[PDB]
Amino acid sequence: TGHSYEKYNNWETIEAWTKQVTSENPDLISRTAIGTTFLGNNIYLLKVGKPGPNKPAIFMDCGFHAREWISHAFCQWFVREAVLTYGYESHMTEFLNKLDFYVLPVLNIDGYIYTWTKNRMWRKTRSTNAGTTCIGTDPNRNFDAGWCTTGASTDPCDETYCGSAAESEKETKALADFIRNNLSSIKAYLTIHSYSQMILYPYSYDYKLPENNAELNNLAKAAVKELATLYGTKYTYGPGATTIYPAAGGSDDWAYDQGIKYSFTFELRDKGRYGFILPESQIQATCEETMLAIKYVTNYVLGHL
Ligand SMILES: N=C(N)Nc1cccc([C@@H](CS)C(=O)O)c1
Ligand SMILES: [Zn+2]
Repeated sequence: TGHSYEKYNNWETIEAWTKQVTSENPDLISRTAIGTTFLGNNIYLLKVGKPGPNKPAIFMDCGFHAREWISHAFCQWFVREAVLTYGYESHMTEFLNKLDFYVLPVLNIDGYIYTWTKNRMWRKTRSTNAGTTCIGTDPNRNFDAGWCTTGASTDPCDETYCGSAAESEKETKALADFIRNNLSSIKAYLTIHSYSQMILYPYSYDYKLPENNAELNNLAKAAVKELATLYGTKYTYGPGATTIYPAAGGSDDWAYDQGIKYSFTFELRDKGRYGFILPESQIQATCEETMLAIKYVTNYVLGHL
């Protein structure tokens, strides 16, 4: 163990922190398991906010992809910032009073442990595939959004394997189940990744645009403007297919298709110099600037209820 917000923490440490951060803030945090990974790890979810009746929520997950360590770190950073500024910073104070932040620290816990124990560049889950020795399904290719129709491979040996079927992975099915069971309160979906420095919105499984395309563009545009204030970090934004690439089975598209109108995929630092191996020395600056974008989007969603 040995948790730090300016260092990448292994799963043993992250799970301990989830337990500790909750015990330390009973007034603002409630911890919950929403399923288990292929290998027996508990998929924790933290409900951040001042408890109240029938509050709306914003759902944020991190750790979809094992090697994207900066995203895991961001979920942790966010949790601390939320509790230390509550009551001192008016926006965060109003956010926690009005809505609940569902923060899922790590979805792909199994693959995360693998980047720590054997392969730093692992991406997919660690599940078994019939008829092959090849391990893993790409979790952001396993959702029911034009599933496996483009930008996904049907071969288990490929890094973008779409799974045997949609929600084949316990992790994705568990995330999907949760979102389906709380659809009523969940107003926005935020999924944290790296790298590329981008804010994306639906659709990636198709070149069609969402109904609120222009609204999402204005918002993604405003958010990137916020993030840039701190250290001049430049992000690009736009619909997935044209901004990054057509890829089916993404959770952002899926959530949008559930009715969640504000759905964004965040690609954090770098642009490629360090890529997935972003120095721990950049954790704070990265998390700081990203906080401004997330809070910007939260304030918009909130003031649009
Ligand atoms: N539906 C999508 N494919 N969305 C999507 C948008 C931006 C980045 C990605 C990456 C994140 S590593 C990825 O999952 O490969 C996916
Ligand atoms: Zn990713």
